[PDB]
Amino acid sequence: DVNTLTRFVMEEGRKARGTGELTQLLNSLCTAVKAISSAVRKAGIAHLYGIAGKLDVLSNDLVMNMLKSSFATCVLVSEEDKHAIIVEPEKRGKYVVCFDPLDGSSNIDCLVSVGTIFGIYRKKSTDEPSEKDALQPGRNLVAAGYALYGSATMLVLAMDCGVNCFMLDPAIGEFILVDKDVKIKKKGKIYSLNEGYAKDFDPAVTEYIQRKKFPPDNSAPYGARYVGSMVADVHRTLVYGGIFLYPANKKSPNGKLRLLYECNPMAYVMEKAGGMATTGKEAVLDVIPTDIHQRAPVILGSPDDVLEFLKVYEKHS
Amino acid sequence: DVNTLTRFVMEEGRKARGTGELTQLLNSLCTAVKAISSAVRKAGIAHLYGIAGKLDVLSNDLVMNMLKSSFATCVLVSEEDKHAIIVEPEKRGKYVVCFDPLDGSSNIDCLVSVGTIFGIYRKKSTDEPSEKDALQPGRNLVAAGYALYGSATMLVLAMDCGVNCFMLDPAIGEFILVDKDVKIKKKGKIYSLNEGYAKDFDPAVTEYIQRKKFPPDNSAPYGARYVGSMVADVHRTLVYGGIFLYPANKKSPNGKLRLLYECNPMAYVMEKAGGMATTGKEAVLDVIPTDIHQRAPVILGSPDDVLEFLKVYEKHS
Amino acid sequence: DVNTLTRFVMEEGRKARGTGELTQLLNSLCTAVKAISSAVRKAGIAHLYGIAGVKKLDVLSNDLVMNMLKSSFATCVLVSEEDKHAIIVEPEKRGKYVVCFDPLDGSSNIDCLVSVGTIFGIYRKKSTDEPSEKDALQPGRNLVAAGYALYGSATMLVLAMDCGVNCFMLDPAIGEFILVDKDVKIKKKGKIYSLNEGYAKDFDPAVTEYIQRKKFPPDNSAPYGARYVGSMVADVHRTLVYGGIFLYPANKKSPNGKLRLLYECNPMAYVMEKAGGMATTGKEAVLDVIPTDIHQRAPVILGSPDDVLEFLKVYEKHS
Amino acid sequence: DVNTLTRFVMEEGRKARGTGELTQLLNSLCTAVKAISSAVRKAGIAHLYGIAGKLDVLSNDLVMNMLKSSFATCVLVSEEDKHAIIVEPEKRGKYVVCFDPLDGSSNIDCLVSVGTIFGIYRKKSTDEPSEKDALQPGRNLVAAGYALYGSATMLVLAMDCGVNCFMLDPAIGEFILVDKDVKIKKKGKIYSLNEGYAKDFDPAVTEYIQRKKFPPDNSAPYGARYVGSMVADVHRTLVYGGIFLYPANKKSPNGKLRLLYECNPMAYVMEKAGGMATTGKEAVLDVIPTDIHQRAPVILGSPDDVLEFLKVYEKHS
Ligand SMILES: CC(C)Cc1ccc(S(=O)(=O)NC(=O)Nc2ncc(Br)s2)s1
Ligand SMILES: CC(C)Cc1ccc(S(=O)(=O)NC(=O)Nc2ncc(Br)s2)s1
Ligand SMILES: CC(C)Cc1ccc(S(=O)(=O)NC(=O)Nc2ncc(Br)s2)s1
Ligand SMILES: CC(C)Cc1ccc(S(=O)(=O)NC(=O)Nc2ncc(Br)s2)s1
Repeated sequence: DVNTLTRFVMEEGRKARGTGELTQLLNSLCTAVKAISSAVRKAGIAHLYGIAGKLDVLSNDLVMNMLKSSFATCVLVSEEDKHAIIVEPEKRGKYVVCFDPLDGSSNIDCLVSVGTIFGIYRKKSTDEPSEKDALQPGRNLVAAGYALYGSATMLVLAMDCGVNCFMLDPAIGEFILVDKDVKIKKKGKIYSLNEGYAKDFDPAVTEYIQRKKFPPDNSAPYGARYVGSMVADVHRTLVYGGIFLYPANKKSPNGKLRLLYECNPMAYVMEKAGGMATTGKEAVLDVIPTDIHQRAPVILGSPDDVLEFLKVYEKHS
Repeated sequence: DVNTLTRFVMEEGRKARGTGELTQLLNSLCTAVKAISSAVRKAGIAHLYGIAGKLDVLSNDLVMNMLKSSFATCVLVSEEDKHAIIVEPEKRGKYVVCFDPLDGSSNIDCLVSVGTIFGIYRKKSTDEPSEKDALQPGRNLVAAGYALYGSATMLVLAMDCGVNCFMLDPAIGEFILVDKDVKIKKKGKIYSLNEGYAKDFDPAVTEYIQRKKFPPDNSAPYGARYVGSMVADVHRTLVYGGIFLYPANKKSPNGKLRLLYECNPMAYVMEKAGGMATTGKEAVLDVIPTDIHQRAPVILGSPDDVLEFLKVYEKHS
Repeated sequence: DVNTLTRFVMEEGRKARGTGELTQLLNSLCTAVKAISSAVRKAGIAHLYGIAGVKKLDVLSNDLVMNMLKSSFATCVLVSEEDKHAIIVEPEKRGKYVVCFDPLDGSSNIDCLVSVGTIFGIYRKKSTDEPSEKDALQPGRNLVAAGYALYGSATMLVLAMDCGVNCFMLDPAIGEFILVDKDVKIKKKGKIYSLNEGYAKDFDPAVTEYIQRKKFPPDNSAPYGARYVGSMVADVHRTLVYGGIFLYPANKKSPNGKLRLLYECNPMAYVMEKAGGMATTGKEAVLDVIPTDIHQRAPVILGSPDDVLEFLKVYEKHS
Repeated sequence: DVNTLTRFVMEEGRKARGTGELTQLLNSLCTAVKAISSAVRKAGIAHLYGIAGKLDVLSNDLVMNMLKSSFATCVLVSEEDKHAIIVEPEKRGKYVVCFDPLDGSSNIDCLVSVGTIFGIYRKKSTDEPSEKDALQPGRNLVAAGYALYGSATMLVLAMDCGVNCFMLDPAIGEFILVDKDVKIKKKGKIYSLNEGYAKDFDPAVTEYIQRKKFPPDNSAPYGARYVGSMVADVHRTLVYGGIFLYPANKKSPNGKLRLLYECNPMAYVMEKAGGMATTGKEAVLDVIPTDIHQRAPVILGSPDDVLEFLKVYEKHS
């Protein structure tokens, strides 16, 4: 029998005997994603060029407004805003949302894939809502996932019940369930990082890459892929398996990607699909943050691939 | 004034005082591109999953059927067909079209960007149409380009007048002109190739890539990008500058990419934009082919970068 | 703040403390309405004419509505204009609601691109017996929600429940029904009457007089305008938006009318009453007729209350 | 073989050895019609109702701007404009267009069908464009037709070669040919007019309608249909046969519909499909206009029905 995003969430909600507040949140976010998808594919661009005589800003406004108006949220952190946004009292609900409304949009000039990344927490302290409420470790996530605006638009939703993939059918504006309860390959054959920082790599990263190009067990070398847009690179890793790396360099001594709305959501999806995500020193989901725009190094993907890198890391003390 | 692809081609055609066959061909090609785009974005997928109780094949059928019914073609070469297709006599016109209807479609499960690549020639003899009519050197091209089905759908068209970029507005089905007479940066800061196969690199490729990462002076090392879909990587090279390599090695003395409907159309776009495209031994556009599916190595992008690669390449000759 | 159909129905459901079964039903029906809309607007018709080198629209609409309702797990008996007998939902998918619907009303003239629509009425099963066709034989008084989708110049969903009538506009760029008209009410009296005057030779004597009063008013005031699309959902929706009267009455050749009581007359009667209008057969209220056959017919006269009352006065004068 | 509007017009135009100005015109008009359809079906209305925090006017702006920028027109007459619009000198071409950009839009609150009506003339002087260029009789039309925004969107185009019907496929923004060289039924079973104004009827209109309800030859009476949107009522008459009336009476001796951009294009379509269109006294296409906004009565449809009406009309002298 056919299933949609809304219907899947309502049945999981009735199964868990919840109040419906989370369903209202997710229904609002998906409405936002459909408007973002339509703008990213350039519907109406002809009016901007005079047929009748900014995208990361628009995306941020769409997500902010649909979440506020859902009556289900209280604190909102966005890549686009210097401080956390506190929802007004008459619209407050019980959830905290960290999001990147249009990740990769700096290179959208070349029509690279871009995406929306989100992670949802229950507000945990009873204090008055503040920026501190978004500083929970990723272990605390209630739901997280992403929308990828690639050759098609897909919504990946990870919850306690697992990971599920929904394809936007733009003819009816419905997210159709196409892949149920997905799991990542135990081991893949692709590695992904920006090798232009090879001069600054720590010795452990240098060796691990060398093992991928020149395998000691004369097996086939890995192929390399690096789009430069995290949502595209992570989703390929989920669908095909392998490993994705963004380690620290001289320009970025604490790493480059953001912990709250880039690293933690992707780590949650990976673990719910049976994968891994580490900083080298610890699991990403175990890092306790102190600043909402703080950075972290990340190595994630199929479990056999992340484990092999951790052994090389251990060799270099 | 706002401009569309159909309006622009009509103006160039009336300017050159042509008969209109080339305009009919390009109009039919664009109807195919819009139908491919609609299917690539998964319109109507809900009916496939039972709401009421092939993509590379379909792309090929769309381009093939729209070209045959244009009355403007006589020989059609496609990546999908072993032999050249000869249009039935009642529908023959004067142009030869070589095309890849859905390049990158092998990895379409991960929603990577995909594309359609085409190059259009004038039939040169009055003999009866045969496969030989497609064996012209790239220098002979009348028009070439690609459609990128990325975060948005864009059509890039190169002719004698230069390179122009058109954005598909899906709300009305029109290609809107957004970048006129584009030129590539004289020197860039990005190199693009599959470094996972470094074990097999030609020694000149090894040394050249090492100089991008480890500059002998004190300039900044280049960044790395590799989507793995030719249309996406080539379009980024056009927009941002730099270099793209799919070179020859000892295991593949002729490269991997196909000359007729991958290498030549892209070489043509680059040269019309003030860039370069070499095999290492000569310009891609000067190769005279002997087989419709023959392969060729290609190194293309900003001219200062391509010239610097040839200096290292010649050092190892 | 913006509001959508799903968001609006979730709030009324949370407010009334329901289990969610009705919300799943309506959300499933709304998905079916978007797929019908997409097909009615001829998306993909290029493929039927050979661009790369199937079913009738009323069959496909029936298949879409039937399939989404079954898969909602919210229904047990389904009556459709297209099926001779009531459909009894299999046990593993049964819920507590009975739905009577016309999946594509007016579709016989869809060759001229006239407006077409989907009509629906939803009941709660009343007996504890095993579900059967009898469960669909309730009077209109018992309806829980009813409405229609009009596939016109735009696609709109009109939903009537106890809280009133609300109008939602389909935004095809994102596939959402956007709330655009809240708590709608019909004018007390209008300026348009709607019926097929081509069959006047067979008119009841009372229908002849009332129409005569509309064209040639005894107090030489201004005549009414006449409009008749011939598609019930379009004529009834115009009656709601502009006011006036719609007639499909009984005569000597057809003493019971022509329109179907369960899935045409009753749902339109319910919408009208919730918006402050009237709907009669001439002898009794549409919503009070007790049916004996799921495909039985009934005459209908509906619209603005002053207009329907003036008709009843003429009908009674002719005994 | 599949055919589209732009491909069909180019083929007829090359067949006639024309310069391409009319094709550039009709292609530009077809871009405006697709933009009007998109707005009429309410695409993007969510942004109007605040998701991120006029229609007849937009239609006139779309048609005016696409026609001006086509370089194919010099004078434009619109239902929305008091005086003719004169195209500025650098954009002038040789054609005159009379149009109603959104007919029936006064009742768009109830979502009744609406449409666009157009008629195209070659201009008259070689001097300078002026209003007089739009004052030609319907016999002079080069092409005319309408777009119906009903349950689907259809463009009906009549030229010298006949009447052809194109269905807009919104998934690709292309007009598909679906009914070729259409001809009307010789006699129908439906009459169409506003009977609420019967108190004002001409005696012949009264007698003719009486014959439809109470036939003297005891045959079956006709049915009645009246949408109130001329494009919808006229299109039903073409597809099903019958008669459509908006006749003269004492209060409106010249009718209500507009001659230049409502009566003439529909009269042309009817005659090209083998039907008739009269004022009662003469053929609509033979009226010579003196004012761009002058009115005329119209009776059109199947020939046996119009002849039967004229017989009653002639009996009353
Ligand atoms: C954690 C995941 C497996 C999904 C979820 C768990 C809880 C929720 S919820 O708290 O939002 N509850 C509801 O939505 N209840 C409803 N009642 C009627 C309807 Br119709 S849905 S979603
Ligand atoms: C190669 C570039 C300079 C562009 C082109 C050159 C030639 C053509 S063409 O041969 O196709 N000619 C036409 O299209 N003529 C037309 N006449 C009326 C219309 Br309306 S279009 S396009
Ligand atoms: C009074 C009528 C106009 C509206 C209704 C009455 C009953 C229903 S219902 O049975 O469908 N209940 C729910 O849906 N509850 C929900 N819980 C969580 C979510 Br989220 S919605 S709607
Ligand atoms: C009268 C109707 C039956 C159709 C028409 C007749 C003439 C025209 S025309 O003046 O527009 N000529 C062209 O369009 N020529 C072209 N050459 C190349 C291209 Br490609 S189109 S349309």
